[PDB]
Amino acid sequence: MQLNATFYSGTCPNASAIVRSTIQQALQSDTRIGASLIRLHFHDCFVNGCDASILLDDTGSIQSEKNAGPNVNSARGFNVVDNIKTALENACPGVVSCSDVLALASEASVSLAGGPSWTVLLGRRDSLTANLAGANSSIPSPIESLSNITFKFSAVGLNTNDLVALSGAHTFGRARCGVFNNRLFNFSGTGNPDPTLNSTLLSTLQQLCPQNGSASTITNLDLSTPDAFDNNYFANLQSNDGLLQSDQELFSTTGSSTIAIVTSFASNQTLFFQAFAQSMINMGNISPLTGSNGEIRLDCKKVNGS
Ligand code: HEM
Ligand SMILES: [Ca+2]
Ligand SMILES: [Ca+2]
Repeated sequence: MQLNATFYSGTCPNASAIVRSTIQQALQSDTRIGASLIRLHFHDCFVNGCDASILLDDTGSIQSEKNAGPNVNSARGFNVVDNIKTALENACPGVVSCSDVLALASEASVSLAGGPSWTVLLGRRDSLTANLAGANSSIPSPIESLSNITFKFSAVGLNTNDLVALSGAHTFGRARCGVFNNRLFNFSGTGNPDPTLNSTLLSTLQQLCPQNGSASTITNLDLSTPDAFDNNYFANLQSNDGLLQSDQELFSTTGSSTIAIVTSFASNQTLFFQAFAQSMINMGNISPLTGSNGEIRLDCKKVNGS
């Protein structure tokens, strides 16, 4: 059973519209929501495939993924996912799955943010279980080596091209102090700050994230255009303005093939969009539940019958 773009064509003709419409409203009170929703789709596909398992909440038997290191005090926008699901539920009762919902939301979010559009493949069914442990070992960390990070991407089915391109989703969105302050004062026990981090920026961050201050203070992943989906994320890397250690590693790791891909995207926005749109379909195609597998949740937070 293969995913396709006209799967809900006869049952929910305007699904793409409803999703877009809802998000564009949420974007009225939260410019950040665009980047938050796409990340959820990211975290969903890297664990047990794109099955919307990340949306399930804790119950006696379900150990919610929302608690894995990557998600706890980080993942957000679940309330909006429900608003999207509700709209879809009024217009199209029991039709659209939460898995497809996150896939559709990702496209709409990038789109409204000024980014590319792409034919979204639908037909995913919702899982009946979550995977907390797998979320802790399958999702890459910003302090992991470019090597370690590449590996985890191979494990789900994405290559180096998919890596650099999908890393551009950091062109907008936020990140807390705790996920990068390691580069601000004593980087890897050397007594000094990460040398691949621009000097001007470093200072601004040492103030934003003092050694004893809150680890949950946030800043923009892209100091250039915090909410616009453009190719600046890569321009930033060239100036050593990459926020996350994983970000800069894509460009400042001498002798890596990722360097040409980065300079390519920072040089031509069309290429980046094409590659990105491409790598987004690819990630959406990971281990999906189809046919008689999984179900179509009426409420994304729990399994039906619960
Ligand atoms: C290659 C490895 C990656 C690493 C190490 C990584 C790491 C992170 C971290 C640590 C944050 C900040 C979370 C926080 O501070 O609470 C973040 C935010 C974000 N990431 Fe990634 N990320 C990666 C790949 C991706 C991919 C593939 C996408 C999507 C296609 C993505 C989309 C986002 C977005 C849009 C945000 C902002 C979310 C928000 O502002 O709420 N990330 N990422
Ligand atoms: Ca998942
Ligand atoms: Ca941007």
